[PDB]
Amino acid sequence: AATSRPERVWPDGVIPFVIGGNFTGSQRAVFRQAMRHWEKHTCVTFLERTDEDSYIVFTYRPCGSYVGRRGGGPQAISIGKNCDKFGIVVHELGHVVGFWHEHTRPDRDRHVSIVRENIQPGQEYNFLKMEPQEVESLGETYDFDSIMHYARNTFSRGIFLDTIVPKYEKPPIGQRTRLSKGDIAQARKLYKCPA
Ligand SMILES: [Zn+2]
Ligand SMILES: [Zn+2]
Repeated sequence: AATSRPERVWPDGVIPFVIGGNFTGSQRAVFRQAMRHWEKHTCVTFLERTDEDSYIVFTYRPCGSYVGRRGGGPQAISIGKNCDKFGIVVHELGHVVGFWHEHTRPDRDRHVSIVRENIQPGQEYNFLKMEPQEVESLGETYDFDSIMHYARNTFSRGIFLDTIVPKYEKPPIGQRTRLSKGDIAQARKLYKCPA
């Protein structure tokens, strides 16, 4: 679910950043590891902010991110003890780079079923598709292994009640260990990375 909006693509892949206060040294090291992971695989670069008007801020705040470059000022990545692991930060940086959740692709109904009977009442909005004008997938197919893909029981009424079920053979969903091959391939196209 790569944004179609050109102004949301950070210029030349440069993403200035600030790390806020109130983190431990270990937490800060994880933020740097997550940035370096993106930099290893794609042409995105993270730059210690000096005077840039628009930048990301790793912000001590409750868990619960703008997609792409908002512009007009800083944008926060909310980090707490329940959402500070490497793979979670890599996912949040996927939002920063320009990705919505994989299940919100306009073509998602070709790939997953949303099991409405199992969604926690009042949490249905989390499963809305992006409008087709908001996403340009760059010719890359739906990626079950994306770091941006929800797990099978996200916002479910029960641990064993799936809210998202792949439609064909089932691929595991919801990994938060590293960027997938598809994430990388698609980020490279979005940022027009040299190859
Ligand atoms: Zn997310
Ligand atoms: Zn994708």
